[PDB]
Amino acid sequence: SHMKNSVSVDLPGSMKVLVSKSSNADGKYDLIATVDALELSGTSDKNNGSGVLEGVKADASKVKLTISDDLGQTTLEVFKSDGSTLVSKKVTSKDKSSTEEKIIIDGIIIEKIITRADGTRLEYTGIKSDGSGKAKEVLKGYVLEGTLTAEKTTLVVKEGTVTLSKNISKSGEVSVELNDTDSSAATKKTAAWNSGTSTLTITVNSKKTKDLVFTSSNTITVQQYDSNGTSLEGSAVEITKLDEIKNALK
Repeated sequence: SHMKNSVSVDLPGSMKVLVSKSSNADGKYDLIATVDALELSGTSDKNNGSGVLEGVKADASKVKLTISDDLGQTTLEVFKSDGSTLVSKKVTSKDKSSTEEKIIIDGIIIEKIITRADGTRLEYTGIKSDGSGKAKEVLKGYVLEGTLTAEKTTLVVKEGTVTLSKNISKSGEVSVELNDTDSSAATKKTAAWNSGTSTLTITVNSKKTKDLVFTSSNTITVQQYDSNGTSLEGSAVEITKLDEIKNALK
């Protein structure tokens, strides 16, 4: 889009809007944006890019973009040609820590993508009316997979008899658990999670064997204990692939 005597205003996600530099005789600002090759326009009593823009598709469907007063959220709605029956709604919200994109069909959030400031992502797909769905965490070097419920996200790595589960609460808090079906005292893995240090300490045969640290950078490091299980030795090593998580679980 183009507008004479205008300013381009960045919006959450891929979008931008143009706002007039000055208001008209009635004090209203003009707004224009292109979304998916369709030009939308509107007017607003705000000077910053916020307000409502509309357009009409060739097939007669109405498109409406609503930009929140603080420019932190957009809602992109497609309606039937009546202009009021929803077909789809996409809400994108941005702040300093993340951008979240939600797709809502029939009042149900069916997809949610969170892109963190560091570029890693949580991708929730196939979400059902009960809040359950598929989850993927796209990290630096590898992807964890699992499931979503209305309670929490659980990403899972399985290695033989061992299952490592990384849970993410609704507030974004990470906790990790481990279960091993092995019933032998000499070889069964057990673990203790310390929420205060974001560290999972694995024990085998009554000795601590390694710490897995789940860092603020959304990475995992592994470090071994000495052969007595007393103190950490060597250096913590960043995990770069799923096979390295699994190696730690053998």
